Amino acid sequence: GTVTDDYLANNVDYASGFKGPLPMPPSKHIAIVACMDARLDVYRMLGIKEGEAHVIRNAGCVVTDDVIRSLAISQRLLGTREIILLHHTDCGMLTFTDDDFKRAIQDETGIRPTWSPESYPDAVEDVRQSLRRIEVNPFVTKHTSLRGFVFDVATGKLNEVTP
Amino acid sequence: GTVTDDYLANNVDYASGFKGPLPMPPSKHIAIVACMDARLDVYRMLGIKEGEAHVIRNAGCVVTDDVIRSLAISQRLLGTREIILLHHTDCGMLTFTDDDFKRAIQDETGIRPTWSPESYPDAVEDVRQSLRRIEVNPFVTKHTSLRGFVFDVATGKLNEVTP
Ligand SMILES: [Cl-]
Ligand SMILES: [Mg+2]
Ligand SMILES: [Mg+2]
Ligand SMILES: [Zn+2]
Ligand SMILES: [Zn+2]
Repeated sequence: GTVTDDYLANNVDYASGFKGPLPMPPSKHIAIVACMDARLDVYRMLGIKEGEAHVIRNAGCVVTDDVIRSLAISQRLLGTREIILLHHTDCGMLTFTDDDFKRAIQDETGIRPTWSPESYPDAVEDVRQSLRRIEVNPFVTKHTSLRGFVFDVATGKLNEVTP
Repeated sequence: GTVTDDYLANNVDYASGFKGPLPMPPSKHIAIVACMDARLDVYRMLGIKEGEAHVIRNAGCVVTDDVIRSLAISQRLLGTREIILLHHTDCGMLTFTDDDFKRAIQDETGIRPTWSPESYPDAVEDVRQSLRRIEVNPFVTKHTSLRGFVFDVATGKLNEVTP
């Protein structure tokens, strides 16, 4: 028995009380960019219901090109117009540097990844940096609201960052 | 006000009942790669609790280099050893093609994106292609289980896909 097996069993119960289908476009025309961190239940954190919001998550809530791609699709094809960025306290990206992470992988595998690990030293600062990445990008321009926050993993509160 | 405003007010209530902080490493040592699709509440779909699992989401649940990066970090730094891949029915990626998407963006903005939109015609087949991407990648090699599923947006049920 794996965790996957357990989660599939959970899904049978989820399915038993499921109502659907809902429409594809987010009913609230909003996209959340968040971290993959195990301590972030994005839906409960923001009181989101099914069908309302796109949720995009990766290591460190980094505005990579994959995030730009997902946001471009979200706005242009599926009509979203708000963006929430969520970093958080005690994030894994503050605990290593890119050069160290790459060197370690190179030692084990013989090669260095071409991608940047995208670590950063300070979360508040990187929210500003991430907001700027979105502002400067010519493909994510349909939003009427772009706001960035740091989630406190000890209190559950969101604290806004000024760009 | 905006939806962001409403969602922030929702967080006040969330924060009132919060219990933390929890440890950084996923307590169930698992990573989920899923779609940003608004109809997918991944936590509830799999009966996930706070602190258990990394959840990564983009447009179309595509295994891009950002997903590879996030899995590499998840495994190497934070000890996850299982992967669940999660496509779904009525996916937005089935509704367009890459070339036409980029053509539209270029007509409107004067610029063509560097990134591939990464659309695909067949969700089940792309699960297989996604599993294959992970299996051949030299930077994500630690998992003891890698499984892919198609979430039915009409029933809430997961259907496993086999290579
Ligand atoms: Cl989520
Ligand atoms: Mg912009
Ligand atoms: Mg591999
Ligand atoms: Zn994090
Ligand atoms: Zn989708």
